[PDB]
Amino acid sequence: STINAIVTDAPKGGVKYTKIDMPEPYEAKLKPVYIGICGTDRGEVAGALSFTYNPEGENFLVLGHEALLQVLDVSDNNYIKRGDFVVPLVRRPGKCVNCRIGRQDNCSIGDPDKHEAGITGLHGFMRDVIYDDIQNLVKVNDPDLGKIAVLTEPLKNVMKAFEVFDVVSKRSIFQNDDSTFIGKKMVVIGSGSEAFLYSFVGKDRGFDVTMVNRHDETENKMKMMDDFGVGFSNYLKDMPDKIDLLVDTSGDPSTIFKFVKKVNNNGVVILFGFNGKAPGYPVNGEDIDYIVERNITIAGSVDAAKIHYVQALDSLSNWYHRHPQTIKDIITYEAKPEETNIFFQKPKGEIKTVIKWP
Amino acid sequence: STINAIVTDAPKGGVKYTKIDMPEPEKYEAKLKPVYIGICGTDRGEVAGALSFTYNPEGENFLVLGHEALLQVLDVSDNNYIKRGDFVVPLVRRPGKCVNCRIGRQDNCSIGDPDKHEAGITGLHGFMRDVIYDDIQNLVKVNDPDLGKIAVLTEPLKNVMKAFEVFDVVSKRSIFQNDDSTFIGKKMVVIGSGSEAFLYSFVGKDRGFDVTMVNRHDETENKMKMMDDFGVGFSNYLKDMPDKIDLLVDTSGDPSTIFKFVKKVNNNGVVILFGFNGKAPGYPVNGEDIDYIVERNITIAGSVDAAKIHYVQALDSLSNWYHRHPQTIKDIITYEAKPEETNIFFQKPKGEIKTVIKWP
Amino acid sequence: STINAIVTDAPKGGVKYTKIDMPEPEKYEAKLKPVYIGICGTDRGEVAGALSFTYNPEGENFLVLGHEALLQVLDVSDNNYIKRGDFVVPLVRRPGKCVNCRIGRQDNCSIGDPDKHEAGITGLHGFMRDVIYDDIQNLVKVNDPDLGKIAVLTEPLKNVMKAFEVFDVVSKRSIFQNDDSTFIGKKMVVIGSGSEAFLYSFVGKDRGFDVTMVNRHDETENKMKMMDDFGVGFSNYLKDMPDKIDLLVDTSGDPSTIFKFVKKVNNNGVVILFGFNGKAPGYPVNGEDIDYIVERNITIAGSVDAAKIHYVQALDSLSNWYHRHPQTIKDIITYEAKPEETNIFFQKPKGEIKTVIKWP
Amino acid sequence: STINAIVTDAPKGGVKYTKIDMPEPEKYEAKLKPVYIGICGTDRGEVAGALSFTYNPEGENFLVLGHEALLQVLDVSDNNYIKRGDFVVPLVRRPGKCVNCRIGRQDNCSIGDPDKHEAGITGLHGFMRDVIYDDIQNLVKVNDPDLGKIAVLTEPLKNVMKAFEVFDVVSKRSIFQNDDSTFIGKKMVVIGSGSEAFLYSFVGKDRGFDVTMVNRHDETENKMKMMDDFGVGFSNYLKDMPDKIDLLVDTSGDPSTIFKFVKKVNNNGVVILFGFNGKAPGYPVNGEDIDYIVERNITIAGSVDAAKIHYVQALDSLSNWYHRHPQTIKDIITYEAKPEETNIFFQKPKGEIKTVIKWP
Ligand SMILES: NC(=O)c1ccc[n+]([C@@H]2O[C@H](COP(=O)([O-])OP(=O)(O)OC[C@H]3O[C@@H](n4cnc5c(N)ncnc54)[C@H](OP(=O)(O)O)[C@@H]3O)[C@@H](O)[C@H]2O)c1
Ligand SMILES: NC(=O)c1ccc[n+]([C@@H]2O[C@H](COP(=O)([O-])OP(=O)(O)OC[C@H]3O[C@@H](n4cnc5c(N)ncnc54)[C@H](OP(=O)(O)O)[C@@H]3O)[C@@H](O)[C@H]2O)c1
Ligand SMILES: NC(=O)c1ccc[n+]([C@@H]2O[C@H](COP(=O)([O-])OP(=O)(O)OC[C@H]3O[C@@H](n4cnc5c(N)ncnc54)[C@H](OP(=O)(O)O)[C@@H]3O)[C@@H](O)[C@H]2O)c1
Ligand SMILES: NC(=O)c1ccc[n+]([C@@H]2O[C@H](COP(=O)([O-])OP(=O)(O)OC[C@H]3O[C@@H](n4cnc5c(N)ncnc54)[C@H](OP(=O)(O)O)[C@@H]3O)[C@@H](O)[C@H]2O)c1
Ligand SMILES: [Zn+2]
Ligand SMILES: [Zn+2]
Ligand SMILES: [Zn+2]
Ligand SMILES: [Zn+2]
Repeated sequence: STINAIVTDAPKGGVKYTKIDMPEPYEAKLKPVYIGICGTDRGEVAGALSFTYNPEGENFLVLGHEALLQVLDVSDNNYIKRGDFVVPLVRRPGKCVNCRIGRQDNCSIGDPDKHEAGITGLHGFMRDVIYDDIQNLVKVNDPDLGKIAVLTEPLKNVMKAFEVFDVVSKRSIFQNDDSTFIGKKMVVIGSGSEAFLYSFVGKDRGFDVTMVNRHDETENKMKMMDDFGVGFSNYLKDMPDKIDLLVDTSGDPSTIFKFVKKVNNNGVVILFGFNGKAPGYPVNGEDIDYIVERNITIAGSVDAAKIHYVQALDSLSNWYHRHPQTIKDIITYEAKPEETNIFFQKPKGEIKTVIKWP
Repeated sequence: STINAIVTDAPKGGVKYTKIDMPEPEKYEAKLKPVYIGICGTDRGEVAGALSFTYNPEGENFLVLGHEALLQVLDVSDNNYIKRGDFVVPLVRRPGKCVNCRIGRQDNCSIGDPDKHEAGITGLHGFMRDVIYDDIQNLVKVNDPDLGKIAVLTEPLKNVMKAFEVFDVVSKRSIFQNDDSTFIGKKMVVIGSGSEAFLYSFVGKDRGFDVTMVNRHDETENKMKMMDDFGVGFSNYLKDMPDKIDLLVDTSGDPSTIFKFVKKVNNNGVVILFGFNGKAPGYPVNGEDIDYIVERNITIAGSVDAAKIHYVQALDSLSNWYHRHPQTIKDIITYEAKPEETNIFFQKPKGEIKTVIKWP
Repeated sequence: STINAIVTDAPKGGVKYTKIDMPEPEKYEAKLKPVYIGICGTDRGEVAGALSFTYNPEGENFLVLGHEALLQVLDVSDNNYIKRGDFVVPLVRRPGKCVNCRIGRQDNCSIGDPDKHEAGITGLHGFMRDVIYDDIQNLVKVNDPDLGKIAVLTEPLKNVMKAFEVFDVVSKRSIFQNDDSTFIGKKMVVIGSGSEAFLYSFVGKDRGFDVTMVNRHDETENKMKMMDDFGVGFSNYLKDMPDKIDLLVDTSGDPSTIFKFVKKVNNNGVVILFGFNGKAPGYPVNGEDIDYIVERNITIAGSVDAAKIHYVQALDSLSNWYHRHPQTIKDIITYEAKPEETNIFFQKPKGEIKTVIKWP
Repeated sequence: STINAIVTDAPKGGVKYTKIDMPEPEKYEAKLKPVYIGICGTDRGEVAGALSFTYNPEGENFLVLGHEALLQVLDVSDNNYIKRGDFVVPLVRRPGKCVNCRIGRQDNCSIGDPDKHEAGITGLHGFMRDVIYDDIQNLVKVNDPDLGKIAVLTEPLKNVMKAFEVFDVVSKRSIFQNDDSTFIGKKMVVIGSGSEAFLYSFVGKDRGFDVTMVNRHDETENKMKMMDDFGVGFSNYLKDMPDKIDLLVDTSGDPSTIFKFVKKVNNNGVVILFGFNGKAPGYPVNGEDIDYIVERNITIAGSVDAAKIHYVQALDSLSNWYHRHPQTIKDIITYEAKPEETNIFFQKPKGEIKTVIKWP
């Protein structure tokens, strides 16, 4: 069958909205409503990522992994039906001990055990028709969420990261002697989509949060943060210290390690940003000593499990029913598929750009 | 009252064996003398003026050295745990008031200095002196009569036990084990081949890991045969770099070496930073090294000191080891100095693994 | 100062809405009044003289009732957290000195009474009185101005939050989730249809469970609309006994009902014991009942009270629930009685879920 | 081909030492013979026909008995772990397909029969036969050569090691330790005085508990002496019941003894249900018993079987125990039988702790 789709030739690069031949084999058939894009989609189009590739036999890869889909047809089951809106899983499991319990996000082997829709050998979701198995679909249960549900994928990564935070913070009593997180200080390096999502969950877990960047911020972003009780600071003018939770979305060694030197005893550092091109920063013996004497834990986190998608939907609902303006304002452009230039340049004031599908 | 003691002037430096005046409380829970006291690089750095965070106890102009002690009880008030003549290992770190210190987890102090303090290091006299008074709660009883001087290894080993606790905690972030539930075939690499590295390596094997110590030069045949007695491999890494590492521990304190081995860590791997050296040269960590850590769900954890429970675990291990491999355990202690030989704080004996002081 | 307060004579019984002398205490940080106060079986059990463990404060001959409180700050010394006028829920359980109380986890007190004490229950005055003195630490600020009277539900919800904490701890003994990592179709059964049941059921739902409340009789259609509204089922187990349970929470305190539901619990099931009734008759647990528990690796966990942090989460859940289902959450508070109406303590408003007192 | 075996007709019962055909399957990784095989209450139950969940392997009329085994490798495919002549302990429980089985945690099978199977008990042949074929992954290598026959205690001891893992998981709900981080003075009581109670106590002591076994009659001086060597106490609870219990382990399966000891358990106390007996009579549990559990945040966890890692842990402890107290470990083995003495399944030669079969 012939259908419309946004494809790349991974890892060589390029993007075209075009026609392709997708035949059927499956438990469910779906179509897109919205599909977000992130740095990775752009990295794929730029040919900056060596780990991506087309599915076996084929010479293109359908882009798109941040999806909100609609069930057109479905097998016989007690969980979803025609008309239901769903978020598909990006990462699908291999055979390892972690994959086989639904924690492909903690895949013990890496590629080629696990695979990612739109990224590694699995067609993405920017195409008219999509076949899948029921278990790779997560039901949206809040009817008022609508398009905001497209933020699930970016948000699940945050929920897994926070899982990892909950795990490693058990090495000591991380809380105050009154049992709470009151006055505990979170700092998020960066002020884009992911940082925004980190900051909001942080707020829900009870931290005082403060996003940060190497420049002032738009009045758009500034107001959003205030709406969620989230501070901001240009670190070139006012450097925070005494940090209990450091989360990095920059990927820049120089910036990560300068903030690490502000981390409190028993502080946790979450590394989350890719930046393969970031310049090297010289980590010295004094830096190591600082980490050791303070029992600091630095943890890299990638992707997440199905359960985290569920958690993410629930949080989007709650935040939507309390600050709907600010949540809507996360999405900063909605785009036609033909508008393939969004993969090459960042619109003005972008936070999250999405593609509205016809 | 007047006693002999080995002292310094922290943080300035220097060392001397000498007479000093110390209080002689009539009221105390326990009164002890030292039998053996270990030295480590912190002692040597104290004495060389290399450590700036060390200080003398309030209103005093010396600091008695020594935090690795094996002591004997001279006298003690009625209690259910220890009595005159028993051997004990004293806690180094003493609790402040924070949430962690109040539960006996000062090793995880939330403030740092000056909430917690360490014997012979920060604001509290150490154990190289004729007489020592303490509370019972701060003493760990050696329950193995056969251990003798081996028990002086309790302090450097408890650091290892806490570090492995850190490992147990953080490795709960995914299934670390094989699909048969075990650690069989999991690979531990320990940067360094000194006494801390030996102790890490041995606990590693007890935990079921395949273990290899590594250094930037070949090792003595004695060390080699020690490693070989315990099933521990060695590798001069300039001739063959270990790869595919599940648990990596560093005792060097050296960035270049740390980050070089990080790049060989598997998915879900754990890196423990334990060593430190403030003089260590910088190493450029780039975006590529960050990504590597991220995409692998790697955890990098600093670990310092340990809790009293780790002292008990340490003693149990030293005893298990000694009753299996008595010789190689004895060979950890490579020199028994007298307190007059204060040059051991300056010059390392030849073939040093662990040097100790046999107190008069 | 003379003030209005409803009091009792712990443990013996009875209640008056009367004046009492409430002096200004020697040291305190905040002065407060009540806005609303919830009531539960325990208050009704104190009035009936049905609790041997309660007692009046030291020296005094009366106990102010009321532990389920919403309060307003009349005055408070300057701090970063609360201002005059703010609304707060006060902690019921106050810390002693054990290793758990000193960290803010007096809910897990290691000693029991007299280490911890509970406002309105165990040597401490409850909140049904015109003026209240307290420290800031023991107050939980409402940060959602929309919540209003719903915030008086924080106390009963707090207990449920702790219990889900206990479930998250003990359920780590094995993989409780499906092989997709979720709880989809895991079955929670709650014994009971009272206020605590509903609160368990709603949290159950936020955790991903399929939830069914149960009882030995049908339920009023106000209850069935609330249930249906949150997606919670109901079943009368005399006509339809649920089977195959993954999480069983009892709010009844009735042995025989407990142990008959335990026999429907699956491998790796968790049983939370929460409700209590000292009057309930004995069910004869036999060799098989135990065998059933053992072979399935079931965990039966008793849970009492909660920590401050759980008050904070309780308040956050109510906020979420209120902005999603404002009417069903409002529908929980079935009566706003007056201090004067000291009959509530004795009789139950017809089809009560939660009875509150609007304080003048 | 023809081999000797001891067999039952599960679940009917009976026992016989006889000849069976054992074909050499097409492909296998390992061929083994038994050296020693232990017997437990389960074997006696099987033979007695008292266990209705037991069954022969599909389309066979008999079931080879025996799950506590120590075997030697006759032949194995080349691999890096074991080789011919190596001694091993084979896994009793073999995995099915559920989320726990597939990660090597069949001991926590989410389904039970017939997902998981158990050698000698459920549809898989046991170890009392001349020849046994297995896969490597299912064998746990004995690394200490001095152990000898003592290594046959692995299987009963791995049950204990998993139950201590359950304890470690559940006791995270609060601070279970003293405020010095230790288990000093924490009280362990173990109901029963048989093989399992002894191994529970020894582990108990290694974890730092004060341990007391209890039974409802005095014990032979063989047993008492052994307790004494490991610093474990005993009490006939008819005469004297321990109180103030922090960890309670039951090996009786008897409700009345269980619940009577539950009412001695401290706040944050843990109870392990492990013993089972379907013939044990009912004992009334009332509202006030439930209430006692609730108010103390007690946890009651049933535990069955263990994972492969727990077999490896068991072997490590048996070594540690053997090099400290060789004579006393040997004494746990109280009778060595020849295969023709099938009497041991019906009558337990008195003074019994562990009866074993030496395979000729
Ligand atoms: N680990 C995972 O599972 C996973 C999954 C998806 C994406 N990611 C990564 O997560 C990162 C963040 O996602 P995103 O969608 O938020 O990306 P984004 O929208 O491009 O935002 C990146 C943020 O980092 C800021 N930044 C760059 N250099 C900085 C510095 N020196 N100091 C402070 N801030 C700095 C950027 O600011 P300006 O734009 O204002 O310069 C921007 O705010 C991306 O790098 C992506 O690689 C990770
Ligand atoms: N966190 C804590 O609780 C704690 C407590 C005490 C001490 N420490 C630290 O732990 C470290 C080790 O303790 P230790 O007593 O075992 O001291 P040590 O014997 O001096 O150990 C240092 C080891 O590291 C080796 N090394 C140095 N640079 C290296 C490199 N680039 N590559 C590989 N190996 C290298 C040394 O070899 P050579 O001798 O051949 O150069 C030596 O084997 C010290 O740094 C100390 O500062 C930490
Ligand atoms: N652990 C703690 O920290 C804590 C704190 C506060 C309260 N509690 C206990 O929590 C329990 C519930 O609190 P609550 O405020 O919800 O009181 P509640 O409204 O009385 O709830 C009790 C529920 O149990 C039902 N029930 C009684 N007997 C039953 C049986 N045999 N089978 C099935 N269901 C039965 C009742 O139904 P009917 O009304 O139809 O009889 C009622 O729905 C009380 O026992 C209280 O003592 C515990
Ligand atoms: N994974 C599991 O959950 C698992 C695995 C294997 C075995 N088991 C069970 O674990 C138990 C122990 O194993 P074992 O091999 O040690 O069996 P065992 O030697 O028969 O031990 C049972 C002990 O309980 C004592 N006893 C019986 N009734 C008692 C009572 N009312 N009060 C106090 N003590 C009482 C017995 O005393 P006398 O012998 O002097 O009567 C004996 O010491 C058995 O019940 C068996 O069913 C469980
Ligand atoms: Zn995998
Ligand atoms: Zn502290
Ligand atoms: Zn307490
Ligand atoms: Zn299974």
